[PDB]
Amino acid sequence: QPEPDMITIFIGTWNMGNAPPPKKITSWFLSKGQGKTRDDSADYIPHDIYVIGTQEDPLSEKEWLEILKHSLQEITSVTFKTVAIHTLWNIRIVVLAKPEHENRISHICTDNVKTGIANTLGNKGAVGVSFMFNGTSLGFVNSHLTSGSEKKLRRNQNYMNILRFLALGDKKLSPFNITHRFTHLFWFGDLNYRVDLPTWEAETIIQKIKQQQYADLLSHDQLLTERREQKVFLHFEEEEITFAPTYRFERLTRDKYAYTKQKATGMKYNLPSWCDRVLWKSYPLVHVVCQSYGSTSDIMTSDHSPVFATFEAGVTSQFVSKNGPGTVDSQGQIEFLRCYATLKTKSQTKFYLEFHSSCLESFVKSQEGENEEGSEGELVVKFGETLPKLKPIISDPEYLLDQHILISIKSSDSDESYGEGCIALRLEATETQLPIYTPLTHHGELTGHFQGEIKLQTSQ
Ligand SMILES: *C(=N)c1nnc(-c2ccccc2)o1
Repeated sequence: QPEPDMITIFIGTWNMGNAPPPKKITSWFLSKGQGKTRDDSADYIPHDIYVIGTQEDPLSEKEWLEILKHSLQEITSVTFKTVAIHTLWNIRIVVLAKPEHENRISHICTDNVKTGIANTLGNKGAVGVSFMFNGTSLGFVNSHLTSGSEKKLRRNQNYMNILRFLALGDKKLSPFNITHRFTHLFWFGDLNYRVDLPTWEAETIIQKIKQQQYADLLSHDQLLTERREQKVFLHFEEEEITFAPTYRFERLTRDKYAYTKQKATGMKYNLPSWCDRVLWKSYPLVHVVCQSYGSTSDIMTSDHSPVFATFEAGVTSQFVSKNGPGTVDSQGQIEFLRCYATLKTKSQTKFYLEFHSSCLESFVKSQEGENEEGSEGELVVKFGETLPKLKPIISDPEYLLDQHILISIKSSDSDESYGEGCIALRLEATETQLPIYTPLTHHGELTGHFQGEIKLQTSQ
């Protein structure tokens, strides 16, 4: 029975509003309702992996697992295996997988981050799960960020704390945060960004929603506008939104948005907003295609509607040759020519590189580059033709062209990373000098660039 080249992943995010769910929630897992919905002809076809993020979840892990496994069994006639479950307060992530995948999944990790200090510490944060699926690393984050239309900067701060401190994936990747540790990273939840229009426009907003005219609302969505200004979620993707705002509904119908200020809201307005979101980030030139992104119309116990997203995601096998794992394959090599890092730092220490990859026995440290000043004031770290020749464990091009090299540029003085990025080996040619490029980030913020040329030798 062959190993897969592609799987499908369901992502769900639902703020349950501290109320039990209704008897039937199958529409969520079927990607039915509003937006980009799944074809009816696919209803019996199980996804390979289901990742379910809840916020304001009143249920025990046991009670929710029961409901989820029953719902999928009813849809698919498959009994799904629990990969992981992790709860922080009322923020929960469940990962279920087809039973045929139980021996494909390893290195399962869970973690949580609590956001804010004292007053703002005690209900907002994130939970996460990671694991390996054969040769592919998968990460999943469910975050409940700060609420309130006036708090987009706090939401962005919450994102940066979660990014920095959530401990998932391979601990040997020490310079790298969750935004570089996974082939595919999915980040979802009640991100709590709002439609930033005047509160006196509430009824106008509601009439735009009733007409399914979202353009003038999305142009004021704080997550889209903060992403456009590179304030948050740098280098993540989101599918176009074609569903109505998922918040804030009167419970037990979807006919009414409840937006007016009340004692229960802290005398805040809740203009209709896309609070509930799914974003992703995959390594360069890995297949990932959003197949659905929408909200359910028939699950009405919460003041939020559930959001679904589905993906086709490229995966790779657990490659074994006669040589690696356990030794190098003399036929393989990775060379770097005419490379330099451009950094935004005002500091003047020496820098070196670290190359990290699953295709290497362990990470490689370069010698120091040569600092020059750039035209427009910046630091240019020149590596020229000085970078090491990397020795992959396997030389087979069917393995090696599917790999990636993570790069960290580190201060010689402090050994701290000033920038992280990733280079795909999915090249147009082997034995040929080709341009390479990655942006460099630190704490998820742009710090510079790395560019130069690569030359890849495979056994072909
Ligand atoms: C999760 N807690 C965890 N720790 N280490 C790893 C891991 C090791 C090797 C490859 C992938 C992940 O995951």
